Amino acid sequence: HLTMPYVMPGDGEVVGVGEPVAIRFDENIADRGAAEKAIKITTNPPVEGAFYWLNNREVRWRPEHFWKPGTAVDVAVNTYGVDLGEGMFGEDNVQTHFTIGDEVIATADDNTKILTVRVNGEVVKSMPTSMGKDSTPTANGIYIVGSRYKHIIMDSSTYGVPVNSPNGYRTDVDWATQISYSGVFVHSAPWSVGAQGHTNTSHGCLNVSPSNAQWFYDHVKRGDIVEVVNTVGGTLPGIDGLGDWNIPWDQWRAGNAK
Ligand SMILES: N[C@@H](CCC[C@@H]([NH3+])C(=O)O)C(=O)O
Repeated sequence: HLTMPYVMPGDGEVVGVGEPVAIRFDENIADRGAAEKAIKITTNPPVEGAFYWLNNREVRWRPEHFWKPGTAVDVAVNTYGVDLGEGMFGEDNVQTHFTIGDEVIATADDNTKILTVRVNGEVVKSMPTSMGKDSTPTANGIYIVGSRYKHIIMDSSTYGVPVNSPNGYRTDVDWATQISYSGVFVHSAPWSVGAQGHTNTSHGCLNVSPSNAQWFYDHVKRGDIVEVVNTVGGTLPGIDGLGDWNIPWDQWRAGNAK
């Protein structure tokens, strides 16, 4: 009958300007209002934010706009002695302190097929890219940078698409930076270097050159932003896991505690 909370980012991490506070619980939360009341967030410099639930075990908190660089954030999840709904009580209290780094926003514009990385507003890299072809397009919107892998296999069956089917794949890639839980990454794609900057050929990922992918891996960090614009796709879902910023502020602020 006890629930354990887990908070991210990790204690002492430096994260980008898009990183939300995330609190996950190992059990479904019956009284979201009680959970929100138990979570205290302090920021310096102080900024307004609000809670929004991504599913039955995970709540997020962010400001209306991306964090200012240098912001220090303290999170206190005080669920000991708190009835989180239906007599499920917090197993413990949990705290985290984190800081915001430089503002790094990389914009991939399907009109030019270039992914341009800006650091505190200045262009530092312009990479030709090949995004999702028209039958398997990359969604537009704001994506938060998640984990980074020097090598991994992306397998479409993770996402309910059989590897044997027309949009299926089981693909080894180097220098892969995850930007959605729906399976978009920026990664090395030596097989699409001809097409990069000209033609979209992927199932949704942002293919770039091996040197550009390794540069991205080396220089972009969790919470940095990639914004995709002008593709033939829809918009990344606000509840993706890394698509929080696609939910308009008025809806986020209003919340869904019920
Ligand atoms: N394999 C393609 C893109 C990955 C597919 C992914 N975005 C998805 O959500 O289906 C490529 O990298 O060339």
